[PDB]
Amino acid sequence: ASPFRLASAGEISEVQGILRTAGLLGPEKRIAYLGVLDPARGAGSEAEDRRFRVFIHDVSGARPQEVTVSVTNGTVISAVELDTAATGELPVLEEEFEVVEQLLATDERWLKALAARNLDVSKVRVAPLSAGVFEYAEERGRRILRGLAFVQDFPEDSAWAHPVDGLVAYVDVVSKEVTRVIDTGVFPVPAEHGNYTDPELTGPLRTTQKPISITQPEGPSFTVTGGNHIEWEKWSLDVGFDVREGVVLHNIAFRDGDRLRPIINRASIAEMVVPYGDPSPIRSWQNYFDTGEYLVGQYANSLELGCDCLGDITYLSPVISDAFGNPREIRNGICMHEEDWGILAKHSDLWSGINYTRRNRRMVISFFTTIGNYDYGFYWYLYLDGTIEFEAKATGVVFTSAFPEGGSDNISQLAPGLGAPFHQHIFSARLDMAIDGFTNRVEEEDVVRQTMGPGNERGNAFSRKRTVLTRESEAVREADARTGRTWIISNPESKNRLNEPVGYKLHAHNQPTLLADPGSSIARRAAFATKDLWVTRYADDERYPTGDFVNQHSGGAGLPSYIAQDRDIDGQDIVVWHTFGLTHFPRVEDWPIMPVDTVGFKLRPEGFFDRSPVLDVPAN
Amino acid sequence: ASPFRLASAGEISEVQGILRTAGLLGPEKRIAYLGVLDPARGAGSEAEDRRFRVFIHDVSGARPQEVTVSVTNGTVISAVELDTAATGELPVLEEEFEVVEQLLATDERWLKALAARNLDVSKVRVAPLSAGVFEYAEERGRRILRGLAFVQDFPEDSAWAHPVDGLVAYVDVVSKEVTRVIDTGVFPVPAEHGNYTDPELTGPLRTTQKPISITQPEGPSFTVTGGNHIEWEKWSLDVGFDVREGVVLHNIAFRDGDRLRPIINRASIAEMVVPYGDPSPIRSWQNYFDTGEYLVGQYANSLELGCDCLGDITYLSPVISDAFGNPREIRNGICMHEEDWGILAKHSDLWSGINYTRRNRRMVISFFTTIGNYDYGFYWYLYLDGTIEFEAKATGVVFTSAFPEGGSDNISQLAPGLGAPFHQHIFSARLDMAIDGFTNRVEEEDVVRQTMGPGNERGNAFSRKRTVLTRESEAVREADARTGRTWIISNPESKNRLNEPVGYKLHAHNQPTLLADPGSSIARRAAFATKDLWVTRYADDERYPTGDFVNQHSGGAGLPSYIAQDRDIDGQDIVVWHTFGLTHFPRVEDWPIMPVDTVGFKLRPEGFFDRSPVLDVPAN
Ligand SMILES: [Cu+2]
Ligand SMILES: [Cu+2]
Ligand code: NA
Ligand code: NA
Repeated sequence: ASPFRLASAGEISEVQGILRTAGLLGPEKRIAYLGVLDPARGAGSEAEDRRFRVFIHDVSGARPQEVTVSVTNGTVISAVELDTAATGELPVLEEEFEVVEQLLATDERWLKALAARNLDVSKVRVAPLSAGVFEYAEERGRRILRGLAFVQDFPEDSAWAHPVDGLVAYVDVVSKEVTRVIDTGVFPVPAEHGNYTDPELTGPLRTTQKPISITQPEGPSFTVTGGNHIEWEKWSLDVGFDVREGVVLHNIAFRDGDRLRPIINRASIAEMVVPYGDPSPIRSWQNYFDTGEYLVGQYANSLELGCDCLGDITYLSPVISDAFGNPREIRNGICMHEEDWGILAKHSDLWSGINYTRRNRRMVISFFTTIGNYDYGFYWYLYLDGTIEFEAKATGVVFTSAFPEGGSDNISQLAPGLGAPFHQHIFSARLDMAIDGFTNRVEEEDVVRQTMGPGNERGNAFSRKRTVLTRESEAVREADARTGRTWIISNPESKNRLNEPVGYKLHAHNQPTLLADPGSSIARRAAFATKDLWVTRYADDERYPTGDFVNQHSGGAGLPSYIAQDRDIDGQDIVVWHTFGLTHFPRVEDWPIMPVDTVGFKLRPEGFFDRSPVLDVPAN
Repeated sequence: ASPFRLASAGEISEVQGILRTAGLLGPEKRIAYLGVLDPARGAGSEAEDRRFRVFIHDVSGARPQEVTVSVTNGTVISAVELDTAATGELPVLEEEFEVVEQLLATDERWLKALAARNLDVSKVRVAPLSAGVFEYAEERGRRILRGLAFVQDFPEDSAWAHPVDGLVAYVDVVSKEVTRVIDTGVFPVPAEHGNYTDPELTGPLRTTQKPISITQPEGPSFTVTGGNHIEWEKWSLDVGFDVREGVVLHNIAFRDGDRLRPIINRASIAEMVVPYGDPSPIRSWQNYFDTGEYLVGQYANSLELGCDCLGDITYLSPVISDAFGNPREIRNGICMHEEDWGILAKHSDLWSGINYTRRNRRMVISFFTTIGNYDYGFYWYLYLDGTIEFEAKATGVVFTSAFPEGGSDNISQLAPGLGAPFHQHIFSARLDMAIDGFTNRVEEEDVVRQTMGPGNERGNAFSRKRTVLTRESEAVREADARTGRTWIISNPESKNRLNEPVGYKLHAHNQPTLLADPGSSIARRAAFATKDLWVTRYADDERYPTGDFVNQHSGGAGLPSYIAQDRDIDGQDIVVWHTFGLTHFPRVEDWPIMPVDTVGFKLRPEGFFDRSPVLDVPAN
């Protein structure tokens, strides 16, 4: 009965039927995106209306459409034709990936390039990559993918070990034309293999690891009701899944006594961008918007018990649409479990004689996705003490190139002749805040150093300052690790027992933001990534920091256009957008398969509670 | 047979006997510090010589002595009388703690202050705190403790909830004289209790937590030999314990094929300072050097199975000396165990069809200490992939004060009338490096942004720069989170298969350093804490960043005096000193007992290995 329940196979089949009868899903149509819409603000009228948003592509060249459908009422609510030269192309379709390699295999220019390198075309894999917006006027309004080539010596070979540098092609995947083939010169194809399951490379496997058994004899401490509503250790929330964003957390609240207190209305990773820092023309266009261009949810892995998720695991299997509107289940796509997390609080008091120790635990909600050579884990954590944390885990195989004779300022050497271009992995977390309700404000908190003198005669004092962000035009903020800068989201109308506004403090990792020149195409398309924190006034249609249609979109849709409205954010319904990322200079240890590296952020209560919220945790 | 074995009870009893026969341990003597000396450099002569360093205090006022003893040969090697006005006082003795409260209970000025506040002297606990060096000329060369008062309403009451503000006393603990009693005015004593085991405060305990059982059916994967030598998943090390520093890690090495490769010769937390930022004269002198003044190892907790350390735990019980030279065992003072640590590496490859997942684990070595109201956990982690990490866990009860009418810029309100002064907790890690041997160097690595233009036509390139620190005078470095600054420790004479120097990269958390005015007493005494990174040339006697005798020492002994020698550090035997800390603005949630907060650092391999070192990990 909950409006936040996961989409069912029956709902998706009904959407397909509604579209087909409306004449909107003929044989030339493909669904590029399908997802449920969240309820509107103030939906307390109980009038449930399950609506779905659909992007419909046309493989014959006709204009795509954006369609909203009510499964409740069985009707098309709206259907708008899109001018993609203006508002952006639709996300990349899975079926367009294979088109690139197939089209190149019959192109005379491509074959000539492969012949010069003595490469069998049957052995050449082509990575189909998003195109961006650069200098090529003929690409305006067309669906372009760019392709980079890798050699697979045999069917089980890791092609990433054998990049074919000096060669790139551009493909129109609708007209099925190879627009350009660029060959800047022959590089030797690196010859060493990168097969991390080959005994020749691994050596004999270790026999020294003894098992660790994690069990829950009485089952887990959380409950799952209505398919996706979670209650755990005073936390209450709904776990959503969207094919673009992946796992989305709704209605995060904490049961404090007999009050259910809201904290975050919606939490998601609303964009992620991977920009490459190699100036070679073979790769200087390379930027992945994994969320906005590829849709990370549709490539979620099925997670294996004992291997991907260890312990007493409760799975969700979200349902998505395929390109034809058929429901497709991602079996075991979401892992949920609780984990011991060490000491929570401890004190041995000499005067009282009381020795006290309590243990911490966290609830984990996670999924994993694979996009080409990259694999990303998305982890949300809830802790006993009210802390909320997000962690991204990056692994997979690094994207490779030739390593040039004479070295490079922009590429690392991984093996003889084998390089890995510098790049970043940057995320945007969209946090639709609801600290004790919707009237919230953000303050920036800096440490304040004080000079020795009157009132500070020994020169030991220090303090802090808080600045309220009152309008969107002043709510674009940068990190300052040296001054311990954090941001507090508070409710000025809800006070704790000391008559202070209740709040939560955002702790960032203070990693570098986007490094590209501010005048670059990627800086314009990923403007969100140039600053650590943005605050907007909530609006229904301001969902993504990059806009609705990211693929081949020139710039002018997302956060910079939202904040130009300069809306009041002082005690209002607000959304915090936090940018955070990894800057990756690949090391030898990242090859041939990369150990996990992590980045994230956390929110901790700041006078939200009247005292420690974990005094009622038992002694274990 | 190992020279790095833990001190035995028999060794300590022999030291006691050697001292007594030498006439150095009469009834007026107390041992303030006793510890084993590490072997000298180049001890490959196998000529073992177990030597102990002892600080001997005299309760009659005679000069203390520093004594070195050989238990091997049964002789006093040297014994020097100390001029404490020059070189500093000895660490605080446990038996001097109780002296403060007892002496104040009979002082007419103290009693008058308590009478004005209607406090029963039998209910007043006095926190005995280190004195520092300030304006009081009569303190030069005397052992002073300062006392702050708290009311205990009944024997099991938490006195921290009832600070007696406006009152401080100074005590000479040798002459047994109260030198000064300062009363700046009556503050109400906060009345609410802070008893976190009282059902009135906790409410009914939760019944919702289901057990998590962590077991190892075949036992742990590590082995312990020679009492303290650890082998685990290619790591090899020796776990030492010193009464001042606590757990010390020796001879950290990694078995790469058939080579045992050194990484760190000695790792320890060599100082920690807790400076308070309240300018009130009642507390503006307050700075704890927990390591150097109090000796954190002697207050190590006995750690309880299932509560402090969960899983298949292997304990060490280090032996220390009491004040009279008797051996004292700290039962179950060190926990060692391995922990699952999630996904290590994962890739699902479309082209090869191979799906690959491996799990990570870490080895944990930890101890907990309690100093008054504060409890600190020290955790060392070794990971499969070669990462080394340290984490400090801070909990216990926050130090309190009155909350002034009209508020404070330097104190947080925790409960009606109850305050908590701002403060920091800053650590110094001393890392005697040995990356593939002792010829090491440090480079500072910054991200480099590049401007759009020729050779970077699309404005996407970025790079990095490395600066070698060649002499001590240029090796005092600051963090720069915005430029992604890290430090690489490399061996210029040991190269990987790509002919690059092998190395390890230090990743700091980039938290604020010491906030006090540079002209303050604490900035002079804790100069190490004003900068993030120092590199020195190794020397036997340069053990602590604050010098050997920190208590009441004016300044002029530690890192600033070492680096003035301006020694060559480019490809030499070097020591890295990393400062890192928490800046604590107490929150309501920290009361009445504080949930753990953490800070730390880590080192990751940087071309140390020829490829990923975890390819031989099995599928689980
Ligand atoms: Cu990367
Ligand atoms: Cu603190
Ligand atoms: Na909001
Ligand atoms: Na060294």
